[PDB]
Amino acid sequence: PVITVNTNVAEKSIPVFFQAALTNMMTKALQKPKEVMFVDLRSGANIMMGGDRNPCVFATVECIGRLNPTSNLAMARDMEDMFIEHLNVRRERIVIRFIPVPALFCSFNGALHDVS
Amino acid sequence: PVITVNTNVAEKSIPVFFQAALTNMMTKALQKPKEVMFVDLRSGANIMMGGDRNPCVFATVECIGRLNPTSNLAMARDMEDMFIEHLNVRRERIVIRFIPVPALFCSFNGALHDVSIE
Amino acid sequence: PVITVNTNVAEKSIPVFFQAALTNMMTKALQKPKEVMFVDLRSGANIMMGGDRNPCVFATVECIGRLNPTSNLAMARDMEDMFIEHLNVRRERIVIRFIPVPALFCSFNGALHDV
Repeated sequence: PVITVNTNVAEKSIPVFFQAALTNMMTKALQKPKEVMFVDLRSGANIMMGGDRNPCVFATVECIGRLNPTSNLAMARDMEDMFIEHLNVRRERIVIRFIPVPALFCSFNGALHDVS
Repeated sequence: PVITVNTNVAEKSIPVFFQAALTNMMTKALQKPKEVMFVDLRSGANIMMGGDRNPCVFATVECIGRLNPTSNLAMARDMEDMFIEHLNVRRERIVIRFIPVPALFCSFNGALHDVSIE
Repeated sequence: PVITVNTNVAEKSIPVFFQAALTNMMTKALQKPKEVMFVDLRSGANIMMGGDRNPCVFATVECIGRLNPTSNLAMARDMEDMFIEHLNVRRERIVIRFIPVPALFCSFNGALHDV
């Protein structure tokens, strides 16, 4: 999976373990091996929300399988809680998009993904 | 909604009100609350087009509802006009992708979206 | 089409011809006009994989048409080979997502695309 965090929160404000913690949380949530879990953190990004530069997050979760409205809401709340705790962003400044990826439209290590 | 602008035009060349202007223009175009409009500007990006480094833009518009061929063309032309004016990019150096987002695949403020509100 | 390369490999480590070479290779592979081929290289990105900061790539290929399991695998292997050779990333640290784009959901030069 790929977890992308777009935030105007400065890198210096973010705990050094943030990506590791998000990796672990999303490995558990998505039941996906850590080996193929990416966290792409865009901190100090030039991202504004509502026309203002108060702290905000737009995050994406790209995953083969695992995404559905029930799991999405549970994971969104858990991700929001991590962003609130670690990035000091208000819940009403967080938006998360869940992006289903087809197995045969994603390569890893010289092959597509083999899912029955 | 999320407007993402990937451009090789340098930040110093871009009007300071570009993201505000794009926010306002796309809030009106998409008829979405301004408060949930993001504009993510990647200026001075290492993006080449056609194998050359003349000014270019690849932009994306992520939105729950609102995107359809008619609205996409109208918004593309309006975005191109703003990119031409603000970034001094030629219309033939602009590509925009419109990305429909499912209501139940997008959270805001501790909840997913309501299809009927969106 | 848009080829987006997200890598923690530093810009200074990447051959000056890399984006040009990838442009040419993917113009041929996708049979799309070179004029509308973007390569958006995000080098020195803060992207970690497997909880560690060994060299990695997450790349995307956004294309109207052309993407299917057969073409995806062939292009993936060719892109992996370029990443291995030029970015010194191991094949087991490369993931590529192929993203089909609808013709009427993408503009170029004041018009949507032919469908």
